[PDB]
Amino acid sequence: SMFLPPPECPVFEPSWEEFADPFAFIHKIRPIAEQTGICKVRPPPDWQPPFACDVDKLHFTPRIQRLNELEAQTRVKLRDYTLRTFGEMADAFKSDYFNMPVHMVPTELVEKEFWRLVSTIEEDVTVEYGADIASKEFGSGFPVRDGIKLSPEEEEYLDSGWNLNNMPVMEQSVLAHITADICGMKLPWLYVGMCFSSFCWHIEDHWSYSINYLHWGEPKTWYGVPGYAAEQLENVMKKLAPELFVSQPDLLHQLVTIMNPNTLMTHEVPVYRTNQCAGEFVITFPRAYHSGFNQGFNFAEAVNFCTVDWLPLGRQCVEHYRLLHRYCVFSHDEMICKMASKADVLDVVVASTVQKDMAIMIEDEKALRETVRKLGVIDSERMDFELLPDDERQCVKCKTTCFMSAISCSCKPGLLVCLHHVKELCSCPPYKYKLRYRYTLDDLYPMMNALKLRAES
Ligand SMILES: Cc1cccc2c1[C@@H](N)C(=O)N2
Ligand SMILES: [Cl-]
Ligand SMILES: [Mn+2]
Ligand SMILES: [Mn+2]
Ligand SMILES: [Zn+2]
Repeated sequence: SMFLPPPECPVFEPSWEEFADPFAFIHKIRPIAEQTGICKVRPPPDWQPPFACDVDKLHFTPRIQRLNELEAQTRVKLRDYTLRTFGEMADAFKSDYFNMPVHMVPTELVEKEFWRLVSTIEEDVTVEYGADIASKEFGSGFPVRDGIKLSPEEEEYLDSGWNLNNMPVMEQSVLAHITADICGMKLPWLYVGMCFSSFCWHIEDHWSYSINYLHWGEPKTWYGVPGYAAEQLENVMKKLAPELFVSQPDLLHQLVTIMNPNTLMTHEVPVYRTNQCAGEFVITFPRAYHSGFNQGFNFAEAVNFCTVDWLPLGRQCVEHYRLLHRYCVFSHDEMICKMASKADVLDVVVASTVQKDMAIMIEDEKALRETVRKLGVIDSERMDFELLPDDERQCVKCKTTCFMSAISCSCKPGLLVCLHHVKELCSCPPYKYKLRYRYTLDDLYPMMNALKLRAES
C-alpha cells in the first residue's frame, strides 16, 4: 500500500583472501549479481581507508534538483558551498522537514516519503547536491599522490584495487588501454548528497560496470534492475513518459527520470533495492538500470570500468547506439586495435578475449567492405581515424564514431558516413565516393595473430 519496498539485492562479505583482487572477486559473484543488476560489497572489517579532509577548504558548485516523478531531468554535465556549509544546510533541511534530530529519521520513512513527494505535484520540493570529477577544489576521498606527505596507513590504500582512482589504470579494465580523452568515464565522480537528492534511472555509457563507494554519512538508497530486463524497462518507460525518448541533440542533453519501482514491478520488471551504508560498495553490472536517493548528508565516489567479460557487450552496445543514432563516448574498435597493437604486454587472459572480439570485428568489416564495393565505391585511401577529433569522425546519419572505415565524398568535404549508411552521405554517384580505411584486411590478420600467440593458443 502506497509503497512496497522491492526485495533486497545480494550482499557479499568477502574474506580478505577473496577481497585482495577485485576483478577476481567481481568475476566470482557475477553469476549471482548479474541476475539482480546491483549488489553490495562489504569489505573485510579491517579494511578502513583513511578518510580525512578539511570541511572548510573543500568547496563546490551546487546543482539544483526538482523532485517530480516522470519529469525530465538532464544527465549531469562534466553559487558555492564549502563541505561544511553544505553539510549545515543539508542537516537543517532534513531536521526541519521531519522535525526530528537529523540523524533519527528511519530509512523506511525517508524512502516512503521520497516516493510520496515525487508523485505529488502539489509539493514542489527542491534539493541541492554535488557532482564532479576530482579537482584541486575538491579531491578524491581515496588517498592519491602529490605534494603532501602520507602516513603509512594512507600508503597502504594508495595502491589498493578498491581505491577507485586505480580502477581506470588497472590491467584488467580494458578502459585503461584507451588513449583517447574520456575523463568522464575513466575518472571517478564525487557525489555530495543531502536528504532526497537523487539520481534518475540510467545505465552506464557503453554498458560498462560501475562501482560506488560510500565514504561517509547517511545511507544511499538504491534500486537496480538486471541487465536482461533492460529493454523490458525501456518499454515501460516509453509508455508512461515518451517525451524522454525524443532524439537527443547531444550527449549533454540525455534525458532521464525518476520512476517508482512499484510501477516497474507492476509491469513484471524485476527490481531490487538496498541501503548502502558508509564503508560499503555498490556494483552495477552491464546494462543494469539503477536509480536511488540519499537518506541525508553523505559523500560517495564512483567510477566506470570494463572487464574482459564486458567486451562482447561493449560491441553489442555500440551496435545498439547505431540503431538509436546515439553518440559514442569512444570507438570500441579503436580500443580493440590499440590493445592488439600492444599484444606483447597484455595480460594473457585479456589477449585471449580481445582476440575473439577482434575476429568478429574483422569478419563484420570484411562483409561491410564487400557490400560497399558492390555499391560502386571503388576509390580508397588509408586514413588515420584516431587522429581526428571525435566530432570530426561521426557518421552524419547514425552518429557512430568511425575508426575501421568510413565513406567520404569530394562533394561533401569533411563529412563521413559509416559503411551502414553509404546511401546517406550525398546525392553524387558512388564512383565519386572514397572508402577511407584504417587497416587493410592484410594488416588486421597479423594483429590478431599476435594476440593468439600472446594468449598462447
Ligand atoms: C548525483 C548523481 C548523479 C548520477 C549518479 C549518481 C549520483 C550520486 N548521488 C550517486 O551516488 N550516483
Ligand atoms: Cl513533487
Ligand atoms: Mn548526525
Ligand atoms: Mn550509474
Ligand atoms: Zn552510420
